Amino acid sequence: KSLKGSRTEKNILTAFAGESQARNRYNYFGGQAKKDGFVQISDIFAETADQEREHAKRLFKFLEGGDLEIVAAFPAGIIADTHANLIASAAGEHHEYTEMYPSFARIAREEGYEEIARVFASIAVAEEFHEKRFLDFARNIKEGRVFLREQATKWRCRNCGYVHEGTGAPELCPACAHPKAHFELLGINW
Ligand SMILES: [Fe+3]
Ligand SMILES: [Fe+3]
Ligand SMILES: [Zn+2]
Repeated sequence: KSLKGSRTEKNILTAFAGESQARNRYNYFGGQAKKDGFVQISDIFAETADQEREHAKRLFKFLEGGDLEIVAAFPAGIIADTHANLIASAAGEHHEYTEMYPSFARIAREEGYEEIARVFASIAVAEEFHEKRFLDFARNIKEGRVFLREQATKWRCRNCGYVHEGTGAPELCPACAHPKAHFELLGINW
């Protein structure tokens, strides 16, 4: 049925507004991460931003036109050091998957919008993993484990693919001469 005049219609626009702002914030944090010398984290912020663009797109497509007023609170700033930005981002994701989306989903089910409710719930799953990544990286920075580990492992240069074996990433990639910032733990998800 039509969304016109329902609380769900307003919730969809509210989520869209928030997701849109999240996309921008994450891209800015991505740029800051690059400046702070964390390439993997920078690319993670950028990817998360792109995924927020997609959450927003799915939501936007449910709407049926017209201007709708909304009342909501949003983060008024700010861009800080990468550790701080990761913490703030995780907090945002936390609110979204623990409070906002579940509430919106329940109301959607209440008003008889099962498909939309399912989408809200599904997006919440994505946000929980978004938070996990942000919290994990924040922890790595705080513990000084971004580029150094207890036991020898494999590190990959994101710039050229060089693989380094050792307890930590090298100061300079021997293959492309780019700085340590480009290294990440070698991952194999296939
Ligand atoms: Fe997210
Ligand atoms: Fe390299
Ligand atoms: Zn999202």
